[PDB]
Amino acid sequence: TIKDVAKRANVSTTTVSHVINKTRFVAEETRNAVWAAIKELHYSPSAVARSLKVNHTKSIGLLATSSEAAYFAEIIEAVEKNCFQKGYTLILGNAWNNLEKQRAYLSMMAQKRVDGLLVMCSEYPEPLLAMLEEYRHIPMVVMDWGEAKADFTDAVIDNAFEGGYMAGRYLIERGHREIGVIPGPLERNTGAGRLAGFMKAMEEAMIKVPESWIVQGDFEPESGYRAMQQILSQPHRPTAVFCGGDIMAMGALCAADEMGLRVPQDVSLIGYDNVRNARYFTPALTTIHQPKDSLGETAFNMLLDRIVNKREEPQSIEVHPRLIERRSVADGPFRDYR
Amino acid sequence: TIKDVAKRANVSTTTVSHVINKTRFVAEETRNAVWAAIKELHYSPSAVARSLKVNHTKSIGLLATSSEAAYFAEIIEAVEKNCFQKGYTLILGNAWNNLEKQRAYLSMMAQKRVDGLLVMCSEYPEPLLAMLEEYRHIPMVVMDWGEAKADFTDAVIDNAFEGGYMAGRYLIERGHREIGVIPGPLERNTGAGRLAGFMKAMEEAMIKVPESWIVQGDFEPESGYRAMQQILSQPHRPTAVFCGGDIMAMGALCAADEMGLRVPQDVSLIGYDNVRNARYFTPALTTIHQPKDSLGETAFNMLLDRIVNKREEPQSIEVHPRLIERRSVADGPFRDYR
DNA sequence: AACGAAAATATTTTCGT
DNA sequence: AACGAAAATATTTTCGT
Ligand code: HPA
Ligand code: HPA
Repeated sequence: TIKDVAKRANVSTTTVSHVINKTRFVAEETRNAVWAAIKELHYSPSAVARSLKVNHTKSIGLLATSSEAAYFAEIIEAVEKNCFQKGYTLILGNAWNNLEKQRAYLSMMAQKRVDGLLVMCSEYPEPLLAMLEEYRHIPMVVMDWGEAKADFTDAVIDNAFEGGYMAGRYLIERGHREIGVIPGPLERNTGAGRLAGFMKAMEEAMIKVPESWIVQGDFEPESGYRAMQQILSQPHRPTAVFCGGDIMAMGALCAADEMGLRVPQDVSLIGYDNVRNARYFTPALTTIHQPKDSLGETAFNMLLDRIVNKREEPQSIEVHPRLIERRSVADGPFRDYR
Repeated sequence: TIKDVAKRANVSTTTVSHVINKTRFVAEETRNAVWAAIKELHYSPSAVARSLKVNHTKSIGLLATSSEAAYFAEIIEAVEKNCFQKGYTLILGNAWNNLEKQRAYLSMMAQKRVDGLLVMCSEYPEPLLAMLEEYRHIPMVVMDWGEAKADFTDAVIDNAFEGGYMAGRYLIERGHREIGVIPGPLERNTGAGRLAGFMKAMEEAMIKVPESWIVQGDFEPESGYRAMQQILSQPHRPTAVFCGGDIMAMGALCAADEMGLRVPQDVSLIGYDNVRNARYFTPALTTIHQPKDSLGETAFNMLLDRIVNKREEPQSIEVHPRLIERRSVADGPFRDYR
């Protein structure tokens, strides 16, 4: 069809291309004629044909876990922006932590020739780290690891440990000592890593967390609902609680309220993520903020680099969580004593 | 590179293709040899080259508004599923209700030759309905209209009017008569249309809604926060409130609580959407449920049809909202009197 | 019976003059 | 000075025998 435009403008295709891409000088009239034909015929250059020759689709892929979760959704939407303001088109794929699903997507992606790969899989078993190496060619960056798990990728690091620690400290400094904790999957950095940062602070404070007080969650509100229930559904209960993620916390709040508890008069609760609608939780949620836009942009920007400037060496950039004081934490029994 | 595989297997490319696509019979050994070469070379067929010839990218596009909003996020994630379980790859693009942005995406999409187009733009000014016609060729379906706004598309209809009406009725039947309402943008079906369904029920009940009691929102929690504030920040206040969407409602709840109000002992609140985490709102949110998966799948399924079975005529399928009774609405002053 | 030669798909870019 | 001819990119598919 570039033919059809060309013969209607009475010029070569080679010319038609040139005016379209401003790849070289074309006479005014000539350039106008082409436009005219271009308009009449109603022409839309084939991006596929072109990519075939230029060798790049100007389109990147997202091998994600899930897209509904607040945490996720925000990151992605940020990524989309960056892609768009820089020409890239975005292919989104959710693996659901399912190997086959991830193997399939990884393939469709390579075949559809994505220019780069944005990886957010949550849990990375060896089998997965393997598949990834098989694609060490297509440039990529994992955005959800605690450290550099490999050498064939660029990685961005959230410092979820120094966050957990920050969370613990606050509680401590608020006068708390009987603290419980509902963490997210341990096979996750955002789970196991935040937890540990937490426990460190606990140890330096000589605080012990009774195991009847640590309840695993899956980051979904329902899980936090059941964890809170268990923690308070017992003889001795803590005076404060550290929740792995905001959306689980929102589920902790519910149960608390459902059992006549008052947060934070009865129980203080601190979460982690700082989701967009956190402030509108009842009460406004005190939590640890994860820079999600900066995560998105910073990842997209690493990929581009490697992409354009053909970099080959691994790169890892750190990002930092920070505390956000809202209205869900109350002073503790030992506050005055410090 | 299909060449490289072929000459290593000592067979034509034509053969290499055939075994790959099982497009025709190949001898066992021959088929195995090809596989072998295929494996050694580490070959990934070029989906672009192929699409060039077959004329279809086996990939559809989402011209969305935003992707973070709960309402949206859910629909999309549902769409992704359908795409994936049927071979399609998903290109997501958020227009942000920005014409240029929408014009740009619409183009990149046509150029990148999407096989079909899923449209969710929220507000459709004439200028936009126009651009859309310019692409009446590429098969598409709008999923967010109240009726069939045009003839060059398939449409799925939510019946947001019969929902608003349902919402009103409940309140009425609960013993309420002093009701306020924070609706979503009127330029939206989910805004203007739910509102009207509401007001109808109000009229048949001879209830008048004092204008100091109707406050527009933008579907974002913050807006609901300010609307509730205004409604209750006044002399005479209603005994119940109908909120256009759940996430705004969650913002209504906050303010209510912030002003010492008790939902629903003080104010009953009913929303619309039935988002995944609605039940974990404090209190568990009574709302009108919008079948979002069914929306996604049903749209994807219309598109496919038109796609494969080369249909040309418009099609419109209706979907139905339904009431979900939770714990945010209390009996009203006139309950006993009916 | 099982396979190949070559045309085709819609572009870009190299040398031309 | 301003433009074109033709090779190339990585596949599928038509007739062959
Ligand atoms: O895996 C996760 N899911 C949801 N929210 C989260 N916040 C941190 N990690 C996660
Ligand atoms: O446009 C919308 N945005 C967010 N939530 C919604 N629920 C219905 N319509 C909308």
